[PDB]
Amino acid sequence: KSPEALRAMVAGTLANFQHPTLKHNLTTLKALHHVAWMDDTLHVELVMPFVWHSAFEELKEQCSAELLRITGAKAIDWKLSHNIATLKRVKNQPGINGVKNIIAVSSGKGGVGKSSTAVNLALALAAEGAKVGILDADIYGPSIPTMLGAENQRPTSPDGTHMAPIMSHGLATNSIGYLVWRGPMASKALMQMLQETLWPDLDYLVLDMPPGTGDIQLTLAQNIPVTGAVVVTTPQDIALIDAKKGIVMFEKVEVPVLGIVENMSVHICSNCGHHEPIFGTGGAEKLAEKYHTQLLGQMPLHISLREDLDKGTPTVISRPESEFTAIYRQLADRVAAQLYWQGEVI
Amino acid sequence: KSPEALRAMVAGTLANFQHPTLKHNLTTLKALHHVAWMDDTLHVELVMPFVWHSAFEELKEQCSAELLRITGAKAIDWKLSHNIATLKRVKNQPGINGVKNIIAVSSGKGGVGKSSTAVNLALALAAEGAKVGILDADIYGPSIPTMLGAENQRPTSPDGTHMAPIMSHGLATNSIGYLVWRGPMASKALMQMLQETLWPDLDYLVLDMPPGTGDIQLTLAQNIPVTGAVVVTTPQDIALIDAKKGIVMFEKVEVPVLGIVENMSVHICSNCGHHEPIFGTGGAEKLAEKYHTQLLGQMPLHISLREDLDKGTPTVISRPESEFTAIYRQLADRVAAQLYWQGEVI
Ligand SMILES: [Mg+2]
Ligand SMILES: [Mg+2]
Repeated sequence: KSPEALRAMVAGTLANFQHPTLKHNLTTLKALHHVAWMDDTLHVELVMPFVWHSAFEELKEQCSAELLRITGAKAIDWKLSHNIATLKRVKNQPGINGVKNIIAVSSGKGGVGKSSTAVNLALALAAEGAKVGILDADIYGPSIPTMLGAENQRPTSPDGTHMAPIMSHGLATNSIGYLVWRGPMASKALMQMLQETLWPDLDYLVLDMPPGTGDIQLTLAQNIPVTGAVVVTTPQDIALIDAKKGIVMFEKVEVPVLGIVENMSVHICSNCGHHEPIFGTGGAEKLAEKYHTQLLGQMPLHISLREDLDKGTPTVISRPESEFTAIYRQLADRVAAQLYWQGEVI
Repeated sequence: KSPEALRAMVAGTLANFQHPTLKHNLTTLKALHHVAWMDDTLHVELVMPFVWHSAFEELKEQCSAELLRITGAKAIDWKLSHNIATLKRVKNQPGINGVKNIIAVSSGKGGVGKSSTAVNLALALAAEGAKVGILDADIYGPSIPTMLGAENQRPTSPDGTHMAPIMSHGLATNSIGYLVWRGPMASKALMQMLQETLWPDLDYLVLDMPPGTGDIQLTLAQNIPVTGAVVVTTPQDIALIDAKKGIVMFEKVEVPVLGIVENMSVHICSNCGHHEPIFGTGGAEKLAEKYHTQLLGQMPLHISLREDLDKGTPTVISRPESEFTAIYRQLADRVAAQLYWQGEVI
């Protein structure tokens, strides 16, 4: 078991593992950090530039069979780390202090679950192994502090000018609702809240944007160093048209569109367990390839998800072992990988 | 059986019939047109100032028992007529030529089924016994001609300047989509389409408005002789907030708000038959009394209703004997009665 021959065997095995989060195989990512041989057990330490906790489990169950087969180990001791990479933005627009990446979440009008996707994406990204925050920028409907229960709280001012973020459910949070308003005036107060908030070491910062593609939304996509955008829609035709507009809006500002999330794809009868595409099917998939982007994931419509939206504890935290949390965790892996595969590391 | 004693007995019986469409009993409406006695059968002819076909059936089954009891008739020969009354509008804003009343249908943003309610209200109003048309004014999403199949058709110009309406499913129809656009320019072309269209003897004219409460929507509620408005919402909180805005918008223009229609109140599993309030419950009822107006009706969310919206034949025509059509027919009676009980006849 030569340590250089061990690395060659391990890297030669990980090079075949395929996954929706892997545009190219793992050897592309230089992730193979360490390969050792202690007490007849083969140690493999992997350091990914984006979150990969759930996908890392699939790698273990698929490759350990052959990894034990070519090596001579009683077992394999895996280990997953994360050094989240800061991706370069267009025009080198100065990024936010303490914020590596900014994943924007936008939609067209309400009723699509944009804000529901924002809180759970942020919690899933943190659950997948990153330092995550979330800025509620939805001026029309500041609903993030309510979804987290931090509605009755207010941020403190350590620097007098700067604001200390509310650490809700482990996320560094702040909201425009803590200050309540249309036109360029709303964009200014929303902007400086991003600068004046003392974000910690946020590898990711989910930005719940105001819905629509007006001048105030476009002003946000211009002056905010958005690393990537995630458009949210329902299989309804009226929502897909708005998603078509949002993708166009972000493209015309050179902000990378990570993909589309199809909320309320099907409804799950709480008694029958039957899945009913009450709003259509495949409409989001059609828009994904029509604009050369991915369909990052789908999310059903279920009564338990709406109930979690009223109790002030999002589903990723309330039901950490549910299918819905497992879907949100997959979305985080799918999103953070797409944020990486599109750009270049700094 | 003195004919004056017959009328007293009939009017004294109809004076007790109670119904959600009757703010005051039938004797208020002077509707008792004729009471006769031919071949031992009692004839009763009723002429209502608003549509009442479905409610007229309830009057027959409830009152014929006692009507035969106080009279001496082998049976009762009912007869329902309609002389739809033109209600006076605020500031005496000159009404549209050939259009007695204008029932506006508005909402906040899309996904609430505003346009689905508009076509079926118009068809139900006609099914309930009136001459009805419908003008698609939704500039953002002209979806009425598609819902009727008259999408590929275009109006003809009899007077060169004036337009002949497309007689789709017996309705006098016209759409802004036949011309395709924001700002005061959109309000002008939309306005003159209402004047230049040669509406026949439209007792009612459903106006499918653009969603929202912006300046262009408010300009429409000002310059159009709207006799009444019907706000559409879903039990979602985001839609109810928009309904709260629309009611306020119409009130500040002295346009009577007829009430609220709660679309997608519950979802009906096509297998379980189970009703699931996926978007909440009672939110629309709360807004109704908070603004001193009626809850004109509720409408479930079912796959067959969405399918009727793609096949180009609305549910009132496609499934004339379904529960959903029976609900739309009740809504017409509820709406047209509310349009009457609020104002004064010309
Ligand atoms: Mg919101
Ligand atoms: Mg429409």
